Amino acid sequence: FQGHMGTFAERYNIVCMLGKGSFGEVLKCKDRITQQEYAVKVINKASAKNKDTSTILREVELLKKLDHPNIMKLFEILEDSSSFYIVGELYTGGELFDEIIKRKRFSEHDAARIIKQVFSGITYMHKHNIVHRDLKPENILLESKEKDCDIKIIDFGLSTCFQQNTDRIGTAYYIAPEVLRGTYDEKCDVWSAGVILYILLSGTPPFYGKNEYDILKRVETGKYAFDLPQWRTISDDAKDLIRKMLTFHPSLRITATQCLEHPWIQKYSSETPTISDLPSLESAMTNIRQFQAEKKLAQAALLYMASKLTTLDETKQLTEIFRKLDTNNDGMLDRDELVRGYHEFMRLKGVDSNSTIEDQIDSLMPLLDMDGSGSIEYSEFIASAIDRTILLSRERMERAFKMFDKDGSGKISTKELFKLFSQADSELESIIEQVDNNKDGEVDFNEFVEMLQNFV
Ligand SMILES: CS(=O)(=O)c1cccc(Nc2ncc3cc(-c4ccc(Cl)cc4Cl)c(=O)n(CCO)c3n2)c1
Ligand SMILES: [Ca+2]
Ligand SMILES: [Ca+2]
Ligand SMILES: [Ca+2]
Ligand SMILES: [Cl-]
Ligand SMILES: [Mg+2]
Repeated sequence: FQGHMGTFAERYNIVCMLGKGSFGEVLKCKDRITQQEYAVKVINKASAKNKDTSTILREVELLKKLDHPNIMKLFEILEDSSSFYIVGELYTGGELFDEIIKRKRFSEHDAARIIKQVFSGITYMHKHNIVHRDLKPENILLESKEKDCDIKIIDFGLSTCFQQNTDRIGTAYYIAPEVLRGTYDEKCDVWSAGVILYILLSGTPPFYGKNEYDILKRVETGKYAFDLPQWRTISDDAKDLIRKMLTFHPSLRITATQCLEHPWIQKYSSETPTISDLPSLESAMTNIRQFQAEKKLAQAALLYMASKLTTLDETKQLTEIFRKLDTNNDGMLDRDELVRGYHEFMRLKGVDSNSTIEDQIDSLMPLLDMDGSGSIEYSEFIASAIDRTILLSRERMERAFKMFDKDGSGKISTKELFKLFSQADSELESIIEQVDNNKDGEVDFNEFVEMLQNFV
């Protein structure tokens, strides 16, 4: 039956080639059922593999678990006899490098918006023991052509698994001196972010040169200056941050967390909700109450399809709200950020906050935090703040069904567990017997749809 199913070719349809990037070619594919468009990375196995396939799929699964508004999202890892297909989210805003050429320089307010996002993502990777090792504006992408949309760190984590064959001069600006000597610790990323921040505020690399040689000579010494005329107008806080990031010795260099919490970042990045946000903000809270009222099985099903099958355009309204609720700018919503946001929501309507808000969130946190990470990441937030009618469109339920049905036509009780277990991690077969009108014992597509609509 599967003899002619293609795994990757079964689900996706290649549309065009975007480019050729180090490890492999990068294509724009399109889901055949849902019509959503993604970016896939095709990497020839025989030519690129340093390790075995079991080890590779282990690393890429770890990457599929990274949920941060400023880190690339990988949906799945397919495979055929010749290549690995790494399906990920498509970003259409271009490289930050192009944004630097257009604007040529950034006010401290704008540069703090961009760099705050690079710090939050880099902090997330480091906590998950991931080092970019090649952080530069060419590997940061704006998610859209909207004005102040998020940036996205891409192209990382593949070094241990694959081999790269290759604009090398561009990379020389951002390497740390210890890389010239063979070290690639977490601190090398902080350095790169510091060179980026220097470039945002002046338009000149701190270690400059027309060729690869001269640049590397200035990097080795680690000497830079604020001598350009345009630095006379730039604040002392900014310079103190750049100096801390470009400390020669990694042991004395500050961390990504220290970059994010630096005062300069707090001064120019205090985004907060306004009266205009009230419509979308109230829709999120109402759907979050409906979330906790639903059962554990229903909540896990909504999280599976909110994290595996949605796209950012559908959640553009909720992306802005999530950003405004993220006071510490670490990319996640802790308990305190939910209570304060729910309180401001009251003050903007004109209602007194005085079941209390604090005791509501206390009960709501275990339900939304289905991974137990201590905070609500973006996927869990949209799973609860989104209109369920959106999540359960027909085309999106078709894909869900085919994901679990190995073989054809029928979903076993065992095969069905994959949906709920992937999210909640907590054996109720009641919904199975209720969803099976034909007494078949397995759930075809129409019984599958009826089951999901009850969860709404
Ligand atoms: C090429 S392009 O023509 O410049 C061009 C035009 C217009 C848009 C894009 N967008 C884009 N969106 C997502 C991605 C994801 C990856 C990627 C890397 C490593 C792993 Cl493990 C998984 C993934 Cl999915 C990627 O490599 N690239 C290519 C570099 O940008 C990606 N590009 C690109
Ligand atoms: Ca460059
Ligand atoms: Ca937070
Ligand atoms: Ca969580
Ligand atoms: Cl100095
Ligand atoms: Mg049946």
